[PDB]
Amino acid sequence: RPNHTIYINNLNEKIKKDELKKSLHAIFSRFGQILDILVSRSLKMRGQAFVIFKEVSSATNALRSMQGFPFYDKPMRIQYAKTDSDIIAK
RNA sequence: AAGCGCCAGAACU
RNA sequence: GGCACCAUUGCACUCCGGUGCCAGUUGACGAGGUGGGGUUUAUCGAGAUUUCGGCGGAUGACUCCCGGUUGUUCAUCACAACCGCAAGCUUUUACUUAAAUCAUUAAGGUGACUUAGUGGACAAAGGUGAAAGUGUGAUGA
Ligand SMILES: N[C@@H]1[C@@H](O)[C@H](O)[C@@H](COP(=O)(O)O)O[C@@H]1O
Ligand SMILES: [Mg+2]
Ligand SMILES: [Mg+2]
Ligand SMILES: [Mg+2]
Ligand SMILES: [Mg+2]
Repeated sequence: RPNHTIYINNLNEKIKKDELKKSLHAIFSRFGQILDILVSRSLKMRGQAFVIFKEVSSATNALRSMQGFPFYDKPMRIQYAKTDSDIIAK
């Protein structure tokens, strides 16, 4: 079911936190207001990102339009996030 | 304006 | 913090795989101190994760040398203890802005941390200027 946060994986894990953040912002801010982008390079979480849209409608067009889009040489996979970001529940 | 300077170990990022 | 490799396709919201290599960062808080040669593990305390470990300095210490003080004028020689522009020993007296830690709040840095301000303390050694005692003989004016 649709969500404010879209889950992105298959991201190039050689890209550092700061850069991948901004690049993601560069690519995804046309869909709507991005509240935060969450990114970590740990064993569990590397190659993955959470983009938190203010409006779900924006998240939907994001997932739809950028699905499989080559980014740092790898086509990204995008999913509606399992749970809400706590910052969206708050 | 000399318990002062440096930084190869160590620890920390 | 960064890079290569190995491994990882992983659904999170206080960071969080391993190895190697590079980078960065921490690494002494003040007080005190220099005649020359030598030797050597270079004085005082405050603090308390490294103020540890390594390297390099260094005014210390001991000893030798040289030049001087005191041992009641004043030379000369030894003797006893000192001094390096000070100067026997006992033995009281004030002076010699401690600084950091600690607390606190700004700036910078991705970060480890860094710089600076603010607040209040608390030393020891050595030294310096007073004060009371108790330290030579030989020869010559
Ligand atoms: N004042 C100190 C000395 O007392 C100390 O001996 C010397 C070497 O210190 P360390 O051996 O700890 O490096 O440094 C300073 O000069
Ligand atoms: Mg210092
Ligand atoms: Mg000093
Ligand atoms: Mg040391
Ligand atoms: Mg040393």
